[PDB]
Amino acid sequence: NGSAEVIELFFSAAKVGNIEVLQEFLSHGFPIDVQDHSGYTALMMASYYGQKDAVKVLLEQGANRCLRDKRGHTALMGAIVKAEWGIAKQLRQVDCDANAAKTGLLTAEQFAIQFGQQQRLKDIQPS
Repeated sequence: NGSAEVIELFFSAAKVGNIEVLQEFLSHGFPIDVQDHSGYTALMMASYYGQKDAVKVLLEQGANRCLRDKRGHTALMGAIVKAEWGIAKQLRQVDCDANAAKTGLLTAEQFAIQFGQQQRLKDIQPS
């Protein structure tokens, strides 16, 4: 259990692309999938702000890209809604809605429909 305040230290470094602080936090065992008050994860933050290189390292260090904030949103969805389609392509290589039918959980195609970006998400969907 980490307090509300280092979470934002962690999340600030991701928001700014401070990749060196990210790995520093992790290398001393800071939980990479930690979620603040709003259910946000560091990876969500980095995708929102378009910081590619913090997405690459965050995933390489094992960030679970299928966690959901308290509105049911994923890092993939944040990329969609900020038009960050390079990060979107990376995050969509792992399908967070494979078991949707069972879970009933909000899917990234449905979210894309709500915003008109459905064709693009399709285009970056894996083969």
